[PDB]
Amino acid sequence: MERTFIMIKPDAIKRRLISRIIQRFEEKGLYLAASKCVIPKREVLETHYSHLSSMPFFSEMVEDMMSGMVLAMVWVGKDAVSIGRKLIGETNPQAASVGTIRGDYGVSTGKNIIHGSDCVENAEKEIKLWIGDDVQPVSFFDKEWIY
Amino acid sequence: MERTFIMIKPDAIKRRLISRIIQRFEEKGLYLAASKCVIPKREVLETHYSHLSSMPFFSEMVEDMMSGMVLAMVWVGKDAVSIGRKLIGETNPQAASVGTIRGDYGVSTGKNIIHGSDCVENAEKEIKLWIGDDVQPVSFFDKEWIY
Repeated sequence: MERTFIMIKPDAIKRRLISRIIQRFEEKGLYLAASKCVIPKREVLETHYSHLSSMPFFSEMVEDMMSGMVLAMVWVGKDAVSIGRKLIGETNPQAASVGTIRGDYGVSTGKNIIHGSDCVENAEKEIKLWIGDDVQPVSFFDKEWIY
Repeated sequence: MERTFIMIKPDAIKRRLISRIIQRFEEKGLYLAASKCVIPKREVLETHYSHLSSMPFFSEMVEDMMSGMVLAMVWVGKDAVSIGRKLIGETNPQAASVGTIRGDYGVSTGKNIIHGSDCVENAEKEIKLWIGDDVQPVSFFDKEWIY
């Protein structure tokens, strides 16, 4: 099925939001397929956010993502990308709906808790960038109860 | 600080217990240092359970442990091995105290949710077997409030 790249940002790790974030994805029915703790490298962040290279404060946005360990994941399932974006909420947590990850826990645009892919093309690039080309297939153990 | 190896067994993944399990460790104050999604290989399992190789249930245990993805983790902190053991509870879920992972979620000894290292010696052996030689130092971000 479709897959998406979900990364818990360094400050959300430090706020101990890991279980609360994973609950949203796991209760929605998506399948965890990969997981990795990483201290992000500057070069990898610049590639991840290459579409942002022209924007004001690009350097600061990269620096913020370098301040500590992230939890990088792949979640799989029907409409995974759109589903993840909806669970996460608007870029700016003030605009995100209550009940979303950013709406419930987030305060600023720079520390907005989590990254999720915005489209299938970017998900594939991000997965290969952060995780690798050999993410192994997982069993859709309860597919019949969800679809 | 001390490290322990914590692995969510495949049936617990299928029961969607990931967030509830991580919650116990995260709220207790231990630090996540490594995370990997793995479909276990036979030779790995045969090494890990080498002390059980004469038992009549051995092949079944290996098959069950190969029946899906496991989530393998390292958690770090003062007394992390003993702390993880207590959070998890006794091997037989019917002997485990209510409030433990096994006591709250587990019914049978075979499908007892999770594995955690029994001592520091085994934790080190287990991390090297399942994760690798190079787990990076973790930032103890809220150490002064806990330890």
